[PDB]
Amino acid sequence: YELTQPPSVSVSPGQTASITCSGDKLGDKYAYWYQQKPGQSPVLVIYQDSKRPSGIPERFSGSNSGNTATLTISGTQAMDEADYYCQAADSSTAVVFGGGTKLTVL
Amino acid sequence: YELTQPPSVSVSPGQTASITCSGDKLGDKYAYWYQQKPGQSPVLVIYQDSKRPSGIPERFSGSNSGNTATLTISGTQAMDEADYYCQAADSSTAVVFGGGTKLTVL
Repeated sequence: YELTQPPSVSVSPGQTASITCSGDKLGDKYAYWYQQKPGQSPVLVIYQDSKRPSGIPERFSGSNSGNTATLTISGTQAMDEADYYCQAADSSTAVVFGGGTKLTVL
Repeated sequence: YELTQPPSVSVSPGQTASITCSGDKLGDKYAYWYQQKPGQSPVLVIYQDSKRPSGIPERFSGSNSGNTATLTISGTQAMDEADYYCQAADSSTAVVFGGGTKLTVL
């Protein structure tokens, strides 16, 4: 992992969860965020810093400034529990990866 | 209580720590960050989202977007161990406050 993420984030149902991702000059790369439930297909939730793919709710938002990219999830529910991974792209590349954050909804 | 921060963040010396601060439409306000060691004066480390007072190490940076403001400390030192509190100002309405994050180095 060349990108740093908190190992874990915990929130109560309905609270907003935020997950950070840091690296040197991360802001000059596009951040991508994946929701990964063990044994299931990864889901891209945010791309190019702040863009939501079709089918991803306005609940999910992202930004990338300076050395830190942040994914925010409002109105967290149980089905948001997963590992979240950031990656930074630019090309001519290559993708650098974060270590993952376990999100628990208590 | 108005803004939400993680209860704690733990890092090893030299590692990057980030602390989040969330609230509805927080991104439309100015975020301010205070470092507070018990029994000492609070120290303003970041103001107006990303601005750094003189005397504050360049290791400290911040940003604010959507519903989340983020304080980042690169190359964390034992001296940085403290409680960190976010606040948000409308420069027209009353400040709203976060509940504080304990940063432990080690």
